[PDB]
Amino acid sequence: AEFKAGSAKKGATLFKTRCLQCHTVEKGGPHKVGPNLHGIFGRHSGQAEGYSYTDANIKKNVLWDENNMSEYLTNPKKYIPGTKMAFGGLKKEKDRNDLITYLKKATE
Ligand code: HEC
Repeated sequence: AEFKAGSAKKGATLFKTRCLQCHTVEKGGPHKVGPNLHGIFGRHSGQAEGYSYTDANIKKNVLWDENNMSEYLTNPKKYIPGTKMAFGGLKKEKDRNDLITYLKKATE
């Protein structure tokens, strides 16, 4: 919850190895198990058009920014209990800073 800009090149590799299994970043991109993440920053949770969220994700109603995204990705089910995101998180703050630096641009 204290994000500092990092390495987008590392962040992209992190996205492929840790996220791309369940997510896409491009505009008009397909949903997988998880939603497409285009426009995720500056948007309240649960609002990927065409995806069906849990009540936990919708009720959380979090306005995604770099800080709360970092806290979320540390341990998703702690931040949003009841969510179906079967993913334990990124514990290393440096990974989260890199990943989020990539996401902010990749979903822009
Ligand atoms: C499955 C194997 C997943 C992996 C690996 C990651 N994510 Fe995920 N994510 C997944 C699901 C099924 C969902 C929906 C959860 C629900 O309650 O409906 C999500 C959700 C997110 C969100 C929230 C989207 C929104 O509120 O609009 C974000 C921001 C997100 N996921 C990001 C994310 C990142 C950055 C990941 C790796 C670094 C990642 N997810 C992995 C399924 C899976």
